[PDB]
Amino acid sequence: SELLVNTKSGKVMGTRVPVLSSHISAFLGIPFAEPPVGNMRFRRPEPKKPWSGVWNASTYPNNCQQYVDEQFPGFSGSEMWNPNREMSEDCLYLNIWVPSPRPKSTTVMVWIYGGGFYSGSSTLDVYNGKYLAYTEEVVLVSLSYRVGAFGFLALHGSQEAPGNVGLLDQRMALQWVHDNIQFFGGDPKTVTIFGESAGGASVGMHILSPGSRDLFRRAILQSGSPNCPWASVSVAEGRRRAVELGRNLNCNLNSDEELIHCLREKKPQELIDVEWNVLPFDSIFRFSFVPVIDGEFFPTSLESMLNSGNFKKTQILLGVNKDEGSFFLLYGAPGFSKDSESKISREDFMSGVKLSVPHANDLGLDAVTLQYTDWMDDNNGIKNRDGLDDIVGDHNVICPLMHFVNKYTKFGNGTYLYFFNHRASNLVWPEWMGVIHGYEIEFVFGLPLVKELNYTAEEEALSRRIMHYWATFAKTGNPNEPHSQESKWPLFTTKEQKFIDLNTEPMKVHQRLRVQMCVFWNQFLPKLLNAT
Amino acid sequence: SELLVNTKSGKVMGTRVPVLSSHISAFLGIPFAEPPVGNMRFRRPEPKKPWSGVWNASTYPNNCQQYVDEQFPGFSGSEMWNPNREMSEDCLYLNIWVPSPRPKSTTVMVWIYGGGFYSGSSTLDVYNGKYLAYTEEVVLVSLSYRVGAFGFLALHGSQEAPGNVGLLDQRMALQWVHDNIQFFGGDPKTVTIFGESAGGASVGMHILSPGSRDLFRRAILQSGSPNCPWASVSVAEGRRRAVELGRNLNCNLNSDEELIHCLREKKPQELIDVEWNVLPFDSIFRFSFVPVIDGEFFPTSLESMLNSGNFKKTQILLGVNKDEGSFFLLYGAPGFSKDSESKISREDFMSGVKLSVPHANDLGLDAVTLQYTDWMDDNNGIKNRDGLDDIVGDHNVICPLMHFVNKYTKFGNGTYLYFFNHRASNLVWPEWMGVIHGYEIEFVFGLPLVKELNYTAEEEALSRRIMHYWATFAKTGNPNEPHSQESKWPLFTTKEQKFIDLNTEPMKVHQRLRVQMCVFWNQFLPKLLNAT
Ligand SMILES: *[C@@H]1O[C@H](CO)[C@@H](O[C@@H]2O[C@H](CO)[C@@H](O[C@@H]3O[C@H](CO)[C@@H](O)[C@H](O[C@H]4O[C@H](CO)[C@@H](O)[C@H](O)[C@@H]4O)[C@@H]3O)[C@H](O)[C@H]2NC(C)=O)[C@H](O)[C@H]1NC(C)=O
Ligand SMILES: *[C@@H]1O[C@H](CO)[C@@H](O[C@@H]2O[C@H](CO)[C@@H](O[C@@H]3O[C@H](CO)[C@@H](O)[C@H](O[C@H]4O[C@H](CO)[C@@H](O)[C@H](O)[C@@H]4O)[C@@H]3O)[C@H](O)[C@H]2NC(C)=O)[C@H](O)[C@H]1NC(C)=O
Ligand SMILES: N[C@@H](Cc1c[nH]c2ccccc12)C(=O)NCCCCCCNc1c2c(nc3cc(Cl)ccc13)CCCC2
Ligand SMILES: N[C@@H](Cc1c[nH]c2ccccc12)C(=O)NCCCCCCNc1c2c(nc3cc(Cl)ccc13)CCCC2
Ligand SMILES: *[C@@H]1O[C@H](CO[C@@H]2O[C@@H](C)[C@@H](O)[C@@H](O)[C@@H]2O)[C@@H](O)[C@H](O)[C@H]1NC(C)=O
Repeated sequence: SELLVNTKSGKVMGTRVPVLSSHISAFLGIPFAEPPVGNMRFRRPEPKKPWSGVWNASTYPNNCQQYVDEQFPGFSGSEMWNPNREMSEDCLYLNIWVPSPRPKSTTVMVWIYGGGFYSGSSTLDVYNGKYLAYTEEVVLVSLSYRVGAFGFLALHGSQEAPGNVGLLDQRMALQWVHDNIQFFGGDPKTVTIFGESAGGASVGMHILSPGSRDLFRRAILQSGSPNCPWASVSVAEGRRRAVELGRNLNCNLNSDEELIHCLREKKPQELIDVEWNVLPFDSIFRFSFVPVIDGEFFPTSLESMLNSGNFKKTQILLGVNKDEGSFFLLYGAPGFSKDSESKISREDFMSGVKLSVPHANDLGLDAVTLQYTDWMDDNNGIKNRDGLDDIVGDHNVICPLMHFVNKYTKFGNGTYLYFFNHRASNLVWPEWMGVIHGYEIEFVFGLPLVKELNYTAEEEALSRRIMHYWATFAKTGNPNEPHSQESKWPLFTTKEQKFIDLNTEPMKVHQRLRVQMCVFWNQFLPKLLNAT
Repeated sequence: SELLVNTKSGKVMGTRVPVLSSHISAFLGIPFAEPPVGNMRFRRPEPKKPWSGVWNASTYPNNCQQYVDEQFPGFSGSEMWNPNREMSEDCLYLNIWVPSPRPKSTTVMVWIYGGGFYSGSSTLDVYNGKYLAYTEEVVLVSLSYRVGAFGFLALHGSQEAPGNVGLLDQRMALQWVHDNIQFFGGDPKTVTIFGESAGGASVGMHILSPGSRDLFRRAILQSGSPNCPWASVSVAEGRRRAVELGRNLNCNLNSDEELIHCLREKKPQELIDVEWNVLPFDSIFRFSFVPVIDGEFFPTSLESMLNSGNFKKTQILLGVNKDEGSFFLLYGAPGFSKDSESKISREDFMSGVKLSVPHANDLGLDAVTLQYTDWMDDNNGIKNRDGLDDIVGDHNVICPLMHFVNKYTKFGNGTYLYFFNHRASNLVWPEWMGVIHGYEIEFVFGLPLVKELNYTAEEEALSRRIMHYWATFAKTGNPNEPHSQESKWPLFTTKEQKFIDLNTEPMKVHQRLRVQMCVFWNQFLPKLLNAT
């Protein structure tokens, strides 16, 4: 049968799924590691002990234990991101969508979910790999990994909670793909990893980590980069938070051995309930448990690694959305709300700024405010709203991504850069939020092809055009077809720094993506804070 | 006779001078103080001992001892600013242009020359008071004052060189006008002081100094303000330079009494020859001997005086030219020259910046460079040239003037603000220099009325229009005629900060003159340098 597959872990049985007047195969919830339960909460993952018999992979696995957004109960725009299955600590599985008939040795795409390292699910509707699998004849995998404290509690020195274990979950799934994807028609030497937000940063982290580089061929990074200020902490900061988490559960803090035991005794919701109370600053776009710079997974600081060329040299394709900041301002900044235009008083602007740049002193906060205020018109509430949207997006996503790109491009084998600025016609979030963190994903996964979802024709076109760039790039390391008669996404070079915007208009090429602001965030502001 | 006049100092005899198909009276070189020669070099001025007999005031007096520009020997554009009479330490005189027939009690305008407190002459062609006297039926006075070390060597504590004595020369001339101008038809209670550059700052200084406030009624400040960073130093900095000047003439530096004696023994050119070698920084738009903040002439710091309202409350009219920086860049910055377009390499830009902001550390220099560089286009030599022109103008003239205006306007009785941006059609300096420091003066003094000088008709019109604003303002404290049917120069208010541009176009009103840059120079940058 097309749906029975023998792998080095055991036989698996998939399921035939419909997709756009046709059908394909899917293998859902295949285990790649031992459950990380009990005395193994916080531990490195162990490889899954192989099974005799037939693993029923006809239905999605559990999502990992995570915080669940109840800010807009019922609202599709927010629930679409929440777990759609029972949560459990038993959650390390992957899902595979394979063309029909099964190919022999086609391109593989492995999706790594975002969600700030504290949430995410491999099983969400907007991550359904079938439209991509089917339209580009690729094998589309999506893995899962432990988020929150479960994935990222770091007590450096201990082996019981060494930190980074969620990145190790991802790595193990990548090992498994390397070792088994051929049984499904996949070419293990044309594996592309791709990801959004923390997934984007994850991908970049796998490019940096020596122990992950050999497991894949190329990378796509969407709206995330491993050097993002939210994406990692020092081992000391990790420790501080591990401990501080202890204190909120009246735990014994006298040794690592003592704390971890105490933390392992707790129910999962008891950890989720107090996870946000360990952040050292009142802040947005900061997350409690995240990768740590340990000297194991990351042998030195990211910045030193990037200067010296210590990373996988290959092709990458990456970029950003127009209004990355809006989602976090909505959820965490005073003045902003879903059902108004959220025009913003001076006073709430300055509140915004302090929240957006938490590590900054008063001189720093002034420098940021000077950069982003039109002083001819300092009480326009649209301008203050839009200016804060830009501050958050620039500081957290765009400028760090641009810094990664420029450093990568000195040593790599080709870089392709996009700026996604299309607001979907059927978006249910308000207009002021613009082109939002995460809303390119649905184009990448082909959802505008499903008539019932109410995209325009131009939007179906753009999705097809993007699915092709992604798949073609994953196949050849270039998103352009060889001699096509459409216009060419130029390569990004150190000298000229070209990129394209992705939307329904005729493709347009520009150069030096947000360079004015990024010189501020990447050169000036850091200098300013070092001196003071 | 119309040309014989009895004053409290003696009888004076003027001279009938032609002006535009008519004639008027002029009294040139009337002494207002004892020569400041010998044991009186560096001293407070003493009032001129009255004379019996008739003082021949038919010809211009000597100009004061000053440095003489030989950068462009023969070139009209530069020689027009140099002394046109024998220089001497005997130089404290004034000049008076009176309508024919002599009026009884008309408005008086007293001009104070600029030239960085180190040069200037009351007798230059471009300061000929006759066109104004005649066209607006005002009595136009122009005084003179000691520049350089002669005017400004400050050894606080000594009475032999107390500093500020050149400002005291101006004050004495103003005393004399107060006491005698009525004999010439002048109304001593409608005296307007007006000045450019250091003269502008002088005027503002007379508004601040309690001992000068009662001697005049209103003020016009052109491209200068008493808070300009070049316009004054502390008594310690004054001392340091007084001394350092000693050292360059192998003077005995053991006491004030010893140094001054030694400095009084020297010929004037011996002081001029080494005057520039005492500046503490390599710099432009900085001048060696300038007013000092002494607690006598200025009872406290300018900034504290301005916050507390300690100054003359009256009407003022003031403003700036478009390209104030260009003249100093030409004369003192590498890359810039008279006969090319002076496009400017990155490397010469950064040299520019260091020169323009001499008191600044490296973090400061970065902050300035960030503010003024288009990072999309960081090798456009026109943009780097123009950006440096703006840095110098903004930091030295515009932003300090704007800070003065906003502080004055909280406590004063009306403020009128202009932005002069007309490039004269017959300018002999190159185009890149733009609208240059000092080149509104010729409009204010009516030179575009003389056919032989080659102004267009539109330029004659603008000059008439400006002469009228100045004279009407000096007469009533408002530059507008009561019910005229031309458009009104609005008042500058704290709330709305309106100003007009002065040129050949239809008058246009705007608001918040260079406010983006001036928040940088007046708030951010000073904070930045205090913290570091
Ligand atoms: C991604 O990586 C691959 C390689 O890992 C890379 O392809 C390489 O491109 C260069 C282009 O310079 C090729 O180098 C040349 O190859 C020719 C033909 O064999 C040689 O004759 C060349 O030497 C002559 O010409 C040079 C002028 O170009 C002279 O400088 C020289 O003195 C000789 O006269 C030269 O070695 C190279 O062959 C390929 N390699 C492969 C495997 O194709 C590709 O460019 C990379 N892409 C990016 C975007 O970084
Ligand atoms: C694609 O576009 C179409 C057309 O624009 C769109 O169809 C709309 O879908 C919603 C489904 O949510 C329909 O709204 C419901 O209509 C019924 C009958 O009149 C009401 O009872 C419903 O109200 C209940 O639920 C509300 C919460 O939403 C409660 O507030 C309320 O108290 C009730 O319990 C509800 O309004 C809507 O009528 C259609 N419109 C049309 C013209 O068909 C479709 O959803 C789009 N598809 C996608 C996937 O977005
Ligand atoms: N946690 C609170 C504040 C808080 C602080 N302490 C707490 C204690 C208990 C409960 C809450 C708190 C807070 O500010 N949460 C913001 C994060 C909510 C998670 C939703 C993540 N889902 C999204 C995600 C993405 N985009 C989104 C866009 C919008 Cl418009 C909305 C949601 C998106 C893209 C990546 C995947 C997740
Ligand atoms: N003194 C040298 C450098 C120097 C340093 N050390 C020295 C030693 C000896 C000789 C020279 C030096 C220097 O940079 N000088 C610049 C000042 C020259 C004075 C001319 C002042 N005249 C002007 C003045 C004004 N505008 C001008 C516009 C232009 Cl384009 C040209 C001249 C203008 C307006 C106010 C009146 C004076
Ligand atoms: C495999 O399982 C399919 C769906 O599983 C569903 O959930 C599990 C936990 C059970 O409760 C099961 O009864 C549910 O159906 C079944 O539809 C399918 O029949 C099973 N197939 C095979 C080959 O065993």
